This record gives sequence, structure tokens and C-alpha cells, in this order.
Amino acid sequence: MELFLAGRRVLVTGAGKGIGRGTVQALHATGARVVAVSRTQADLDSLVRECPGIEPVCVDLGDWEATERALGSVGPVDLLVNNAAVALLQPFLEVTKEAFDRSFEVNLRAVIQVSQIVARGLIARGVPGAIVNVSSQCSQRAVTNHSVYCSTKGALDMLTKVMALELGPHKIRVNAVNPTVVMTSMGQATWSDPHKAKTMLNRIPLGKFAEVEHVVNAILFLLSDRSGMTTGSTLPVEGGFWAC
Amino acid sequence: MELFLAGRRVLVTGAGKGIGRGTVQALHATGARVVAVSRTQADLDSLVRECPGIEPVCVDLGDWEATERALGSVGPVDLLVNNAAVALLQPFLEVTKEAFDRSFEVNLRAVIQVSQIVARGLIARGVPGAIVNVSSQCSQRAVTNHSVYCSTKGALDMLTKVMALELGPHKIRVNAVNPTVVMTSMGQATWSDPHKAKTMLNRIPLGKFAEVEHVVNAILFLLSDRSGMTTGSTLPVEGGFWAC
Amino acid sequence: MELFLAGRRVLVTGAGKGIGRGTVQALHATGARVVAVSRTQADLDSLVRECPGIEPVCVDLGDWEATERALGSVGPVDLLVNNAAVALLQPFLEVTKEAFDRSFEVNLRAVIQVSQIVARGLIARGVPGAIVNVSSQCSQRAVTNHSVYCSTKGALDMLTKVMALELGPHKIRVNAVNPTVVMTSMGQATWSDPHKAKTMLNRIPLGKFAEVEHVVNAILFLLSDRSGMTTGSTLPVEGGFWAC
Amino acid sequence: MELFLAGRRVLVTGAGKGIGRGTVQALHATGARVVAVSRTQADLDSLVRECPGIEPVCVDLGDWEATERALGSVGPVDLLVNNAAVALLQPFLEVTKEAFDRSFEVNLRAVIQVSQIVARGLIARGVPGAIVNVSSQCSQRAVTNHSVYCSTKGALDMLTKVMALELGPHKIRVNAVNPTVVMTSMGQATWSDPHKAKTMLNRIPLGKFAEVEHVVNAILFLLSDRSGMTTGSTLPVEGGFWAC
Ligand SMILES: NC(=O)c1ccc[n+]([C@@H]2O[C@H](COP(=O)([O-])OP(=O)(O)OC[C@H]3O[C@@H](n4cnc5c(N)ncnc54)[C@H](OP(=O)(O)O)[C@@H]3O)[C@@H](O)[C@H]2O)c1
Ligand SMILES: NC(=O)c1ccc[n+]([C@@H]2O[C@H](COP(=O)([O-])OP(=O)(O)OC[C@H]3O[C@@H](n4cnc5c(N)ncnc54)[C@H](OP(=O)(O)O)[C@@H]3O)[C@@H](O)[C@H]2O)c1
Ligand SMILES: NC(=O)c1ccc[n+]([C@@H]2O[C@H](COP(=O)([O-])OP(=O)(O)OC[C@H]3O[C@@H](n4cnc5c(N)ncnc54)[C@H](OP(=O)(O)O)[C@@H]3O)[C@@H](O)[C@H]2O)c1
Ligand SMILES: NC(=O)c1ccc[n+]([C@@H]2O[C@H](COP(=O)([O-])OP(=O)(O)OC[C@H]3O[C@@H](n4cnc5c(N)ncnc54)[C@H](OP(=O)(O)O)[C@@H]3O)[C@@H](O)[C@H]2O)c1
Repeated sequence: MELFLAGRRVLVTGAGKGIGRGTVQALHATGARVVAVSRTQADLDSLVRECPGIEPVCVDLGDWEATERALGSVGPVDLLVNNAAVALLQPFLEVTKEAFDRSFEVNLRAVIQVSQIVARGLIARGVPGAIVNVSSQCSQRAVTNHSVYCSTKGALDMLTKVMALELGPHKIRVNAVNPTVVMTSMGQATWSDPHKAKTMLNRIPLGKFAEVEHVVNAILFLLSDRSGMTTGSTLPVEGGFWAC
Repeated sequence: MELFLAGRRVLVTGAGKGIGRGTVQALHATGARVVAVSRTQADLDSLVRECPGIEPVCVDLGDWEATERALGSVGPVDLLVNNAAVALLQPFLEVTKEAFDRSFEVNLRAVIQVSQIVARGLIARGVPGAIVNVSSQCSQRAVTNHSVYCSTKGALDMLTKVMALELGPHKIRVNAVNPTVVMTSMGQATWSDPHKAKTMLNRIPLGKFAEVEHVVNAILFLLSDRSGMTTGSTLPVEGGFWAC
Repeated sequence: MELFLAGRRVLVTGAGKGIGRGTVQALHATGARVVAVSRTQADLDSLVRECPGIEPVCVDLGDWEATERALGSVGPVDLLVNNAAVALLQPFLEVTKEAFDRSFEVNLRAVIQVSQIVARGLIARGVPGAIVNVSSQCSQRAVTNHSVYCSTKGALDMLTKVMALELGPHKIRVNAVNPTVVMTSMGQATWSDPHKAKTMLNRIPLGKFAEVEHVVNAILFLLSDRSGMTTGSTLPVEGGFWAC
Repeated sequence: MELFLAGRRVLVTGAGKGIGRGTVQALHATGARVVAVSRTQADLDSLVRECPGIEPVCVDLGDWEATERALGSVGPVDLLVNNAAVALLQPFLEVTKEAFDRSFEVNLRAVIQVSQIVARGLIARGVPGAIVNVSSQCSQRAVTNHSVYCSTKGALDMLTKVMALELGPHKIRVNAVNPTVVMTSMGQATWSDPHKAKTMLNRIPLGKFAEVEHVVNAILFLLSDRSGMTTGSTLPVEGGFWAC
């Protein structure tokens, strides 16, 4: 299958590591023009060396003001991967104002800002486009101590569909991909304990967790015009978890 | 059907008017003890004349600080209806930082704050209970100029299920209600325009919008032990809208 | 909550036992005139004794032709609970064409056949009515060795929605119930195995299986005009199962 | 993206026309060994001249016995596209036993008969595999005069999951695709009316009906190892019909 991302400008948030990092590499090899947006300059330093030609951008996506002008004129992009996200785990009787606030500020608000920027250009150029929001499996099934997290994720999926519906006649697409645990900095944090991640794996018919590869493949797919009739969706990449 | 809410302590946020008010009234006739929480003291005053023995409470539920302390000693309550909510409607490319910010602060964060309080006592007293979140039909279906509202609403549903699962073993139940347009001040904002309401009404199999009673009847049902096996759900009151 | 079922004619299939018989019983006691339809003769005869006045109708609802003349002339019915159904559990690779056939003509087709008689009755009479379909928890989550069962249920859910859509403008509602296990005839069969139960009880935030009263409550609520704005729904009575 | 379907045994039902045809043509081009199965002989005769190498089977998949002796000798197939279906469009009140009978023995029963054989064969070789179930978007949303057809699909979505759950541990993935109206003779039946097609285009955010590349794009993507973390899923191809 020819995905046809070559020669396309592609913005990727949270590019510093995990799924975003891999997603930028994977996008580079394909011959896309890549803009890597992340929080730790240290990470974007290494990236650009890995994948030459990719414009790095340091910024806290949780900062409206620092983001609006740190990308306000990042030029013409064609495809966007909203993947920067932080996960603050609290049992429900312990959730605090700060946790809540940081999470939605990065988890969803940024998504809205960048998507606003990127889409605004696309429309101006009178050109089609596409966006992928990295949601989650807990975006439709709750997990203990993730009341805020799952709220951002469930929040994300509905935002995805409004964007789809409003941007629809602008020929731009919006989809989300919802993987199970990924053994990233994030993944190698909570689900470290065997029994911990064991009880989770017992719910997955394929009996294994996702890899960056898997979720990157549905992203690439959802960016590609191979899925030109798919928009406002939640493509699971959780090994069947939602099915039972 | 005997709901048996009588003599029960019941908090209702956003009780000043619309579904909140009506939900207060109906809760009164049942013989339950009611705490009506609202922003405008004026709203609470009149209520009290109607429903004597209803402890009114003024506060901005969008204020963590103003809320944590005006509720620190609201006594032992046994039932909760989170209904206070604001609707900030902006097309997707015009969404603002504050619009995002207020909406989530009221429509979601408040819910966790109050619910946190009420639940601690329930757990503390070693007592069963129940919580109702007035979500919405757009919590799972997008509408124009509702990017943030639907995302709150979408958020609320996932928040409900995490609440349900964690408080589950504490014999507390959590459920949401997702009504279609209700001809309240809120409803009487967007759906004032005929053409607007026509296209929406064209979608509803029952060919009419909901009434406050309908949503109130689902709320009482969900608070009562008549639905003691339902928790973490989304009881629609959208006249069939989700079905087709 | 006065539901206002008293004085209305309610047909109840699978009335012989379980949810169907607890449901007959609840309606009788509320002043409803009931037609109880079941398979076992001796089953119908005690109900009538348990509830003087109910009209018993013995027939195999998996038989189009029997059903048609054993019910075709039943008269002006106002409500309807489709509750009859069979559970033939086979591993996917052991599914039989007989199991498929029997399971779908009872668990579903008969739902179309009776719903046609009634609905047509109301529609000709130019009077509102309401229909309750008893689906299941597994209608939205796969369970082992339930390849056909869940599929009937799965088909059950959607048929409700199509029925809803079509009968909507005839002031007739259609909703389904989706309880978790109920330790009835059906329930105390496959899940008598304490390890088979736990496996399921662990996924239930309320940590208990359902009870007949629980889905009868849910049925009556939906048959009632309390819920005059709830159509096309699938009401969980799985104590949080779908939620996590 | 390297699907890597080249050289593997792929069985396609309903390969005679529409999506089944297109899926063979595209599965062939990728160097795959496709066993084409359809009901009208004259169709496979032409396709076979279009795609030299394929191995057609003329048969009525509604027939358990014929199928079971027609496909018992089908060779170690590695992938599977259950596409065969029939649209018997009747208003809910006018639905007939006959139409329900056929619709569910072709659209569903067959899916179950072909799928056992392949799996069985797949498991005996101790080899992984993939299945794709061509469902529909009315599988989750109702359309008038589609009570039976939407039902089959609805059941289809759940079959997919039980299949995905029991087959999961055998390295065999199962997934469904849910396209909107395709302008096949089938879709060119109840969707040819300018007015009937218009009120559908109005609900589709992307503002177009679908063409058979799109669904074939999703099938091939789900059959490929590129999506080996996706199973028990329902990948929509309706240009956002479901989001709003
Ligand atoms: N990891 C898994 O287990 C898993 C599972 C399901 C879903 N997901 C989702 O997949 C996406 C990425 O997860 P992951 O595994 O890639 O996590 P990760 O390894 O922690 O990577 C996240 C990246 O996003 C960046 N980032 C976070 N907040 C940012 C901000 N405010 N501004 C700029 N950059 C920011 C991080 O930069 P710094 O390191 O500099 O902060 C980091 O490079 C998320 O939406 C996450 O919710 C992950
Ligand atoms: N309106 C509809 O058609 C509709 C439809 C579907 C769902 N819903 C939902 O159902 C619930 C009730 O809506 P409604 O139609 O009854 O609305 P309404 O007529 O606007 O009343 C909502 C009440 O909540 C209060 N409130 C709002 N924000 C508050 C805040 N930050 N702090 C304290 N009090 C606040 C308002 O009091 P003040 O005026 O004094 O602030 C008002 O009395 C909400 O959660 C709403 O989202 C409404
Ligand atoms: N119990 C469970 O755990 C459970 C859980 C979730 C949902 N449900 C659903 O609830 C409904 C009933 O379950 P249940 O536990 O009440 O079952 P039950 O105890 O086995 O009784 C069901 C009744 O339906 C009758 N019946 C079955 N086939 C019939 C036919 N072909 N014609 C006429 N009558 C027929 C049975 O009569 P005979 O025995 O005389 O045939 C019996 O009286 C079904 O839709 C089932 O799918 C059950
Ligand atoms: N048509 C649309 O607009 C549309 C829209 C949404 C979803 N879908 C779905 O997409 C899939 C195919 O539909 P389509 O548009 O391709 O339809 P189509 O143009 O009617 O072609 C379907 C093919 O299936 C074959 N077939 C049907 N019954 C069969 C049987 N019993 N045994 C063997 N072969 C059989 C037909 O062969 P003969 O007719 O030559 O016997 C025909 O070649 C289905 O699952 C359908 O539900 C279609």
C-alpha cells in the first residue's frame, strides 16, 4: 500500500519521545517534511540529528501563550499528529485542582490550539488535510486512579468528532487512535509490576501490549489518503480489549 | 413505584433554575432533605419559599477555593445530582483559551470537587449512596459550535464511569443522564432559531425536544434504589436521537 | 413515582419464569391487565393462580405459524415486554447450524413477529404505546462460548433502534435492557461454577450478579411514561460491567 | 506501508460484484492467491479473466450443506474477507419470516460457516491469521426499512468480537469494516433516489458517498500485519456519519 505522505509537511507534537518520536522517525523515512514539537530541548536536539531536515520547536504545549507564538508561524503543514500528553494518576478521592488543570491543558487544550493553527492554514491554501489525535483505550473504559486521564481521553475522542464535523466540508479529516498500554516512559511507569500489568494483559485476547510500531502504523494509515472516508473515528490499537 | 428518597439528604448543584430547580422541587415532594447549590442567591431565595426546609447555598462551583470552603461542613448528604453547567458556544476555529477554561472548570472540575466531598462522608459513615451527573446527548454526538461543550460532556461520561468503578465497592453508584435540547434558559439560547431547531428536530424519532420533567424523572430513577444495578451508564433522554 | 401502568394491557413473553414471571407479577400487582405468554403449560397455570386475571397463552414463540394464530387475535394491547429467549452456548468452532437457527428465531424473530401484532394494533387505534426488549450485557461485550447468544442480543439492540426510528412518529417507544447475570433458570446453568462466576464478578464494580427485581424495575420504568423521552436505548443492568 | 499480503492464500466471499470483486482485484494485484466465491457463475467467469490465477467457487452461501461441501476443499487459506450479504429491504411492520430467514442465513450464518473452516485450518497448521467482516454503518445507526439488514450487521459486529476473543489466543485477528452507502447495484437500489441519497449526504460530514477503493483500502489494511494490534474492531468508512 502506498500511503503517499512523501513531500508532505507534517507536524508532530510530543515528538521528544515514545510514540511521537517513533512517529517522526517513521514519518521521516517516508519522505515527509517533519516539524517536531516537544518540551525538552534536549530531546529535539537528538531528533534533528537523527532525522535531518526536520524543524525542531521547543515549547510547553500546556502554555497557551508560549505555544500560540512558538508555532504561530511554523509555515505550511499538511498533516498533524496531536500526541503530546501528560498522565497524572490519582485515585478519585485524591484528585486535585493542579492535576486536573495541567492534564486538560496539555491533554486537550493544546490539541485545540495547534489544530486551530494547522487547519487555519490548510483552509487558507484551499487544500485538504488530515489530523490524528492520540487518544486511548481508557478513553472508553475507565481504569483506577485515572479519573482525570480517562476524562482527557474521553474528552479527546468527542473533540475529534466535533473537529471532523466542522472541518468536514473543509476536506480536512480528524481521527483518533486508541491503543492499550505502550511500554514507553509512561508505560514503563505504571504497568511495571508483573501482577499489575498481568491483570491488564488477561483482558487482551492477543495477550500482549502494543508497540510503538502498531500505533504508528494506524497513525500513518489515518494520515494517508488510503482512509479518505474515515473521519471522526476511534481506531483501537489495544489487542481487542474493548471487545470483551 | 416507590423511589424512597424521602428523609434523604440530597445535594443538587445548579439548583437555581431549569432542570436544577425542577429537580429540587420534585425532590422536595418526595420528602427528601435538599441542599440546593447555585450561583445566584436570588434563585435560592424563591425556591425556599416554595420548598421550605431546603438549605440554600451560594457559591461559584467554578471556584475550587470558594467551593472547598462553602461546602466543608454541608453535613452528611446521601444523594448527589451534579447539574450546574455553562454552555460556551464558539465555532471550532474561534475557540478561546478562557472559553475552554471556564467550561471545563464548571462542567467537570466542580463535579469532582463536590462528588469528592459527598463521597468521603458516604465512605466515612460506611453507607451506600448514589450520584447523578447531567451529561448530554452531544457527549457522544458532535454538533456545530460545540467543540468545548461536547468535550466537557464527553469528559463527564468517562468521568462517571471511573467514579462508578472506583466508588463501586463502597456501595455508591454513579450514573449520567444525556438529554436532548431542553427549553430552559440554556435551551432558549441556541435553539431559539426555528431553522436551527428544525434540523435538530428532524433527527429525533419522537419529533420533539425533552421537557424538564423527563430529565428529572430519569434523575430520580437513577438516584433511587429502583436502579440499584445500574452504574457508570448514560441514560439518554434525547427522543431516539442516538438510535439513528 | 407513579408510572401509570395500571389499567393498561401488557403482553409479556417468556412469562413462565425468571425476568418474565417477576415482570408479570410486578405488573399484575400494579393494576395492569396482563397476557402472559410462555412455553411450559404448568408454568402458565401457577402464574394465573399467582395473579388471577392474567390471560395465559401457551405457545412456542420460535414457531412463526403457531405464534401467528395463537396471538394474531389477542386484541388491543398497550405495552409489550419481549423477554422470551434461549441460550445455546457453543465454542465458535463448535457452533451448529441448528443452534444458530433455533437461537435466532426465538431470541429475535419472534420479537419482530409479536412487536408487529401489537404495534399494528396501536397504530390502527391511533394511540401511543411502548415496547421493552430484554437484551443482555453480552450484547456489547464478547463472552466465551456465547458466539450466537451475544449475536442475537447484538441484533436485539439494533432492531430496537430501527423499531424506535420507525415507530417513533406513531408515539410508540422501543428500548432494551442489558442486565448482567441473573441467577435464574438461565443464569444458574453456566455460572454455577464458582470460578466461572468470580471471573465475571470481578469485572463488576458493584461486585454482585443482578436480580429479577433489578431488571423488572428497569422494564417497568421504560414501559412507563416516566421515560416518555427515552427511546432506542439500551439500559445497562450489569452493575458497571460495560464501564470498565 | 508494506502490507505484505503477497503470496498468501486469501478467500473472498461475494467476489462476484461490488466490494467483493474490487477486493479480489486489489488482493490479486498485490500478488496474493485469492479464492473467489460468489453465487452467479457468470461473475466469476469474467473476474477470472480479469484476475488470472484466482480460484472461483460458484455457490449459494445461504446453504449450509452446499457450502460445507463446496468449501471443505478450499486449501490452506490464510486470510478471509466475509463480504457476501443480501439487502432485503422491508418496513418493520411489513417484514416477513422469509426475508428474515434468508438475510440472516447469508449475511451471518455463512460468515460463521466459512470462518470456522478457515480458522480450523489455520489452527491445525499452528499458524496466525486474519479475518475481515464487511459490516455496515447502519450496524450502529438505524435507517428506515432496514430492520432486518441493520440487525444482521448489528449481530455481525458482535460476532466479530466473540470471534476476536476466542480466536485471539490463536494468533488469529478478526475485525469488521463499516462503510456507508456504496454506489453498487445494491446501494443503487434504495439510494438511487436523488432525494433519498441527499438526506444521507447531509449527515456525512465529508459530504460524499463512498467508493469501493475506500472500503477495500480498509479491508486490506486490517488483513495486513500493519494492524496486528487491532482486533474485534469495527473500522468505519462512512465519511463521519457516526460522529454526528
Ligand atoms: N505510553 C503508553 O503506555 C500509552 C498508552 C496509551 C496511550 N498513550 C498516549 O500516547 C501519547 C504519547 O504517549 P507516549 O508513550 O509517547 O509518552 P512519552 O514517552 O512520555 O512521550 C510523550 C511526549 O510528549 C511530550 N510532551 C508532554 N507534554 C508536553 C507539553 N506540555 N509540551 C510539549 N511536549 C510535551 C513529552 O516531552 P517531555 O518528555 O519533554 O515532557 C514526550 O516527548 C499520549 O497522548 C498518551 O496519552 C500512551
Ligand atoms: N439546557 C438544555 O437544553 C440542556 C440540555 C442537555 C443537557 N443540559 C445540562 O443539564 C444541566 C442543567 O442545565 P439547564 O438547562 O437546567 O441550565 P440553566 O437553565 O442554565 O440552569 C443551570 C443552573 O446551573 C447554575 N450554574 C451554572 N454555572 C454555574 C457555576 N459556575 N456555579 C454555580 N452555579 C452555576 C445556574 O445558576 P446561575 O444562573 O445563578 O449561574 C443555573 O441555575 C447542565 O449540566 C446542562 O449542561 C441542559
Ligand atoms: N438469567 C440470565 O443470567 C440473563 C442475563 C441477562 C439477560 N437475560 C435475558 O433475559 C431473558 C430471559 O432470561 P431468564 O433468566 O428469565 O430465563 P429462564 O429462567 O430460562 O426463563 C425464560 C422464559 O422464557 C420462556 N421461553 C423460552 N423459549 C420460549 C419459546 N420459544 N416460546 C415461548 N416461551 C419461551 C421459558 O419457558 P420454557 O422454559 O417453558 O421454555 C422461560 O419461562 C432473555 O432475553 C435472556 O436472554 C438473562
Ligand atoms: N451496496 C451498498 O451500497 C453497500 C453499502 C454499505 C454496505 N454494503 C455491504 O458491502 C458488502 C457487499 O455489498 P455490495 O455493495 O458489494 O453488493 P452487491 O453489488 O450486491 O454485491 C454483493 C455480492 O455478494 C454476492 N452474494 C450475495 N449473496 C450471496 C450468496 N448467498 N452466495 C454467494 N454469493 C452471494 C453477490 O452475488 P450475486 O448477486 O451475483 O449472487 C454479489 O456479487 C456487504 O456485506 C453489504 O452488506 C453495501
